[PDB]
Amino acid sequence: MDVPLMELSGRAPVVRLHDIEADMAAATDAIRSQLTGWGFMAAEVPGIGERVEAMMNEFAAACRATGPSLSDYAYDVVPQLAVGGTHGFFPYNSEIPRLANGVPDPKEFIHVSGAMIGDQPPGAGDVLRAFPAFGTRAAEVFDIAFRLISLFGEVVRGMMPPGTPELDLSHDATNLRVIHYRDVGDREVLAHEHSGIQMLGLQLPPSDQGLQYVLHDGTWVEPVIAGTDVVLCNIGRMLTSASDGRFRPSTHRVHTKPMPAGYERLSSVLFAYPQHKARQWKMVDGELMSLNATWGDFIDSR
Ligand SMILES: [Cl-]
Ligand SMILES: [Fe+2]
Repeated sequence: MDVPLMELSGRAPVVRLHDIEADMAAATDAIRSQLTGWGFMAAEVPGIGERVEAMMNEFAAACRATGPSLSDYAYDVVPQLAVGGTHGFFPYNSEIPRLANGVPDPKEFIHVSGAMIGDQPPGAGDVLRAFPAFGTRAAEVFDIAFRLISLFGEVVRGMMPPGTPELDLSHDATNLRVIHYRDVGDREVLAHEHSGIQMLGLQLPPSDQGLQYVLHDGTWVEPVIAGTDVVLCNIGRMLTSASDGRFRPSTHRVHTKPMPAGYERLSSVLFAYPQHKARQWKMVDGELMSLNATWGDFIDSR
């Protein structure tokens, strides 16, 4: 094939959730080598695959439900933070599609923010009350993902100059995206090459192969992650900026093969953000430069 498989199961460092700090400390030298060698990071987290599979299966069931209805919790009827991104359900619109950088987006998806988990603003939690099986599992997977991604952030911070501050990822600003690809038709590409705007992304094991990453030399590879306990950690463009371009964004894409009549591909990813209101910073010429612009301004800039 043009794109080789990249085996990680039995190869990436093992990080037990009941043991996450000690195991991330032990894994740190290997994870640094991944970021340097590949441009993205990986850990095997025993048991995470079945927790994520269960959560995504409840999301799929919530997408098919005829009362309550996930469409009743579309982002345009969900209370939104005054300062923040948009949480709630993003329906697939077959007449005027949502565009991902100009390209129709073949999915319906939900953003479960740390704010939403806490019912912030009041009523944002309504979807988690309407679909409690999903809601409990989404909060479970959000929390596991936020603990893992926070410790990947410490690995990256550790590689940067002394004086690099804590990334200070914001629980409430951080979003778990849960995806149900649909209306795929003859598409081979579900998502063209891109990176996340935010600090870090944590790719949880998807239902199907097809997520691909580019290596430093421009070689595209396909991590073996479907059905696994492997998580991938992505550099987002806020950290590329904070690092003065040392760590490029972990550019990736999603391809697929033909699958049965409306076979349900599912995927979930944690997007970790700092506080929108907080000032930017960058490590420039070996030490911290404080910026006037905020992390919110960074997002608005694009
Ligand atoms: Cl992304
Ligand atoms: Fe992505």
